[PDB]
Amino acid sequence: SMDLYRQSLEIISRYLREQATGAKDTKPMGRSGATSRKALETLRRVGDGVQRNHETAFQGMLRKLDIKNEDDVKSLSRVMIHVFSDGVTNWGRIVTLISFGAFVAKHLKTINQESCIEPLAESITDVLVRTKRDWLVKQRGWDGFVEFFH
Ligand SMILES: O=C(O)c1[nH]c2ccccc2c1CCCOc1cccc2ccccc12
Repeated sequence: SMDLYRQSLEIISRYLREQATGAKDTKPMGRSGATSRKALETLRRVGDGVQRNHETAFQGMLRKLDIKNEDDVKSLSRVMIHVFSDGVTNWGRIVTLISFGAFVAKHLKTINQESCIEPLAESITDVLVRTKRDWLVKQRGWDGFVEFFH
C-alpha cells in the first residue's frame, strides 16, 4: 500500500533526522498528518526508552555492521531483512527496528555520512511495509501503534 508506505516514510525519516540533528521539525506534515504527528510523538517516548534499555545490544550491533561509507549503508538491508523477518511480529519489534535506525543515524552524523540518513530511513520504511503489509493493515496502521502504547 503506497499510502502506508508514504505515511511510514514521513514518520521514520522525521524521527531519524531529528535524532541525528537534536532538533525537531515544525508541526505541519503531509497527507493524514494528525495521525503521523501522534505516531511521531509516541515514537519519541517509546523509541528513546528502547535506545536506553538496549544500549549495549545497539552498541554491539553497530560495531558488527562496521559502517564507514555510503556503500556500507546500502549493504545493511541484507542483515535488516534477516534479523527482522525471522520470528514474531509485534509493535515492540517495529519500535526496535526504527529506534536502531535512529541509533545508526546518530553514528552517520558522527562519521560525516549525514546524507545517508534519508536512504537509511527509506530502506527501513521499505523493509517494514513490504514484509509486514497485512499485519499493519489489520492493526489499522499508525492509529493502532498510538493506541497500543497509549
Ligand atoms: O527485532 C529484533 O530482534 C532486533 N534485535 C536487534 C538487536 C540489535 C539491533 C537491532 C535489532 C533488532 C531490530 C531488527 C533488525 O534491525 C536492524 C538490523 C541490522 C541493521 C539495521 C539497520 C537499521 C535499522 C535496523 C537494523
